[PDB]
Amino acid sequence: MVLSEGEWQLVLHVWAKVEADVAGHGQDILIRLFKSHPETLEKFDRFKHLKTEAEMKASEDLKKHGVTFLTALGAILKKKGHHEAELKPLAQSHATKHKIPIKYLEFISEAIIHVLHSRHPGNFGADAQGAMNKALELFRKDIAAKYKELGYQG
Ligand code: HEM
Repeated sequence: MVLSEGEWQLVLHVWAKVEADVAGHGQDILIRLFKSHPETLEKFDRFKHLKTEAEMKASEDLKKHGVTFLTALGAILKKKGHHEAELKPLAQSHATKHKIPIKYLEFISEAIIHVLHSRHPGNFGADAQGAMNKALELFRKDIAAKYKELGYQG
C-alpha cells in the first residue's frame, strides 16, 4: 500500500506532539497493551513478574524499554514508507529471538491508537486516526512479508 503525502502529514503532526514526552507515551502504551492483552507480558522476561498497573508505572526498566520502542517506531514513521533498511534488523530479532506473532503487532497498534486518541483528541480526529491506522497497517504488512522471508510468519 501507499499513503498520500496528506496522510503522512496527519501522522507526523500528531507524532510531533508525542515526541514532546517520549517516556510518558511509551509508558502509557505498554501499560495499555499489558492490561488489554496480558498474554503479551509473558514475552518480556524482564517484566513478566509485574502484577499490577502500579508496579508497571514504577518500573524503570519498563519505562526505558518504552522509550527504546517508541524511538524505533518514530524512526520508521519518519521514513514515510521508505523503511526497508529499518525493518530488516527489527523483523529478524522479533521473529527469531523474541518470537512475536503478527497478532501481537495488531494488539500494540490498537494500544497506540487508544493512547493517541486519549491524549491528543484535537490532533487525532477521524481523518488523523485513519491515516495512523493506514501507516501501522503498512508497517504490519511489510513486517509480515519479512517474517515469511526469515522463515517465521507468526
Ligand atoms: C511497532 C512495534 C514494535 C517496535 C518498533 C519494536 C521495537 C523494539 C526494539 C527497538 C527493541 C530493541 C532491540 C531488539 O531486540 O530488536 C525491541 C525489543 C523487544 N520487543 Fe519490540 N517492538 C515492537 C513490537 C513488539 C511487540 C508487539 C512485542 C511483544 C508483544 C515486542 C516484544 C519485544 C521483546 C520481548 C523485546 C526484548 C526485550 C528485552 O530487551 O529483553 N515488540 N522491540
